Amino acid sequence: ASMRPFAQSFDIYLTQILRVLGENAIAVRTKAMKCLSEVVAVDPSILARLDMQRGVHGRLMDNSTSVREAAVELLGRFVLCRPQLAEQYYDMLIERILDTGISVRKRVIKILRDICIEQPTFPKITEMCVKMIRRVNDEEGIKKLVNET
DNA sequence: TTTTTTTTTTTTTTTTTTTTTTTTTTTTTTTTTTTTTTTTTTT
Repeated sequence: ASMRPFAQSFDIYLTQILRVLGENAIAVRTKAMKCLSEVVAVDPSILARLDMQRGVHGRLMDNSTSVREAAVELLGRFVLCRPQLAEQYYDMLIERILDTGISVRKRVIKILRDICIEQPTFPKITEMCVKMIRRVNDEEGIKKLVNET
């Protein structure tokens, strides 16, 4: 089988999915992001190819809250999985608290809570606590989440 | 009869897409007015 022209298809598949990410329908881009996130969380040493990098950055800055929360969910699961090597994505993550949705804020707060529980002695604990306390008055559901956390 | 994990069902939250609905002039109609037009009365 490893001689046959099927085992060397996975590469192709990624490329195909990444052609999709620039398109003009929201649901399709959301699903592309979720499927890519699942792929990434299976084989965590795939956030290396430069095209995937530029893809997830672009979609992190995208103009619709659905794909934004999808992208931040990918990045958060990747950070939680690999304990170290996250000091490079923390800045682009913690930029996203101020993101004018209610999805993205809740997702970033959940990811931050799991960080602050799982691997203490991380350097940026104080700033994380300051920002989460800062958002205590922002909304209602978010308020409940921060209060119980 | 009453407790527990696993599974099953409900329900709850939050976005995106469609849907009735309010408004915003524009035009039409109809009744009110009033000015002119028409019609006897009288000094």
